[PDB]
Amino acid sequence: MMKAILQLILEKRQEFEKLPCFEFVRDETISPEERLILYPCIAAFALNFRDLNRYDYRDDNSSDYYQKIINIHTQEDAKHWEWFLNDLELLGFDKTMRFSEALRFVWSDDLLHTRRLCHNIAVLSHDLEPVMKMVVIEAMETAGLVIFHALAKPGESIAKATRRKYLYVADSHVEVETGHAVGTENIITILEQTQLSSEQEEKAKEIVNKVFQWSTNLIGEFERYVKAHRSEKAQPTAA
Amino acid sequence: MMKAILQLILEKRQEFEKLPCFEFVRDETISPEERLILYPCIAAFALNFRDLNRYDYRDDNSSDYYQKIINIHTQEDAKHWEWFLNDLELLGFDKTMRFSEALRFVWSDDLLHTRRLCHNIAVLSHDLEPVMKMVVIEAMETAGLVIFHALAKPGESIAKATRRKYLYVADSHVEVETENIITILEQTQLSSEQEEKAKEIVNKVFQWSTNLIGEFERYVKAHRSEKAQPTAA
Ligand SMILES: N[C@@H](Cc1c[nH]c2c(Br)cc(Br)cc12)C(=O)O
Ligand SMILES: N[C@@H](Cc1c[nH]c2c(Br)cc(Br)cc12)C(=O)O
Ligand SMILES: [Fe+3]
Ligand SMILES: [Fe+3]
Ligand SMILES: [Fe+3]
Repeated sequence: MMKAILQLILEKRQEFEKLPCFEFVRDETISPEERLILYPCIAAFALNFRDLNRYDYRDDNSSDYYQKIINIHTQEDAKHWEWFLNDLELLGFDKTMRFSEALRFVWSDDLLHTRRLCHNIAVLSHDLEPVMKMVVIEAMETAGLVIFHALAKPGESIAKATRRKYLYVADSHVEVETGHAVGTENIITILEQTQLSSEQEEKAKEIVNKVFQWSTNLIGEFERYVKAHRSEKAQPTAA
Repeated sequence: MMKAILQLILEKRQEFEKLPCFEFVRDETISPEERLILYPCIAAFALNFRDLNRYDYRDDNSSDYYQKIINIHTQEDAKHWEWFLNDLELLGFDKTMRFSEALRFVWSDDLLHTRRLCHNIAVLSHDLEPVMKMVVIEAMETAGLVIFHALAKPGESIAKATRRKYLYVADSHVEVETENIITILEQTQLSSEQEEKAKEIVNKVFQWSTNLIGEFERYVKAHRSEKAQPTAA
């Protein structure tokens, strides 16, 4: 039942939206610089997410049409890592450090789940047919939209106050994620018309469970990082 | 029993040993500082190799005996990333930079195969039985031993000249690499399907290692002046 899979995604989304980290990020009584304290944590993810789209999801030598739809989808998501680096500099988090200090930060044990999220997604997606890969992408995009709907609230506050163009923790990022390329069909529209077998349904349920459990593990690391570095607020500069 | 697989590993090793990068690293007529120009490239691998042993290979919740032998083997290999960071500082490569520059370096397109080698190994090993995981580990350890037999030649030269204790590009690292996995493979009978999969494993591991070494060669050519800068005691 693909109707049950897409509703399972909504059920997982509704539970995921209630995590304490998002209540903190959406709280406008706290300065947006303190709500974006978790921003450096995304460095263990953002470029690994670029590689996930470049090299794991994508298969340019494929003739299958559903794979080509996945390929078109990766072309958009593989651009967002430069947006992350754009806002990293604007937030005053692109700090100078020793090369090994940058390595120890990315591979910190406190960012374990953040760093291996795309890795675990790639392992889960490797032996899947294209329509089952779409379930992974749809669940992953659903969790990501919950995150960036929240992060865009302090990001757009800093962007208007400092008069700087933010690209990652911004509404334009959310709107691009919500939409899709002109001329291509929606992955969700393809899923709504797809009939799954009993074996596919069991694998699809496992996919949704794992994607949101791993996203929840990541968000837990964001919370603990904010608690452990509560003074390391963002330091943007006005234009 | 599995003699063809262990011989295939030996054939791939002998072919792998002849790559031009290793001839460059073993040439003592070139200063060891110039032969270790490729050392920063390992930043895209060494810590990913730590995670590979910690989280992909290792399975502490397993009762299988072959998996426990893998778990013990990962406890040694998961320590070597700190050795890499040690020799990184000694060689004068632990330089100061912006956070994004370090990110752009690791995820450089010129280090693609270096960066995703452990990732591709993990993807290959995930659905394998423990004895088949051992085939992956054995081929990977054989290629790594060819790498560090070579790098230890200029590394020990700098270690002797500067009287500093190197840990990664050093003989002590090679000696640790050299309950055995190899003994289990010799006593294991594979099915026809298992043997065919083991051939695929060996081909992929050494092909991916060859791509990594190819990136090391192009990096040395592109940064021929950025020789190591170690200091004497
Ligand atoms: N829109 C995100 C993609 C994304 C998708 N899912 C995500 C999760 Br779960 C956590 C984080 Br942090 C990021 C994502 C990006 O462009 O990097
Ligand atoms: N002895 C290496 C492990 C290793 C095993 N295989 C390797 C290959 Br192929 C390339 C490189 Br660079 C390193 C390895 C280490 O501890 O980092
Ligand atoms: Fe995005
Ligand atoms: Fe090692
Ligand atoms: Fe080893």
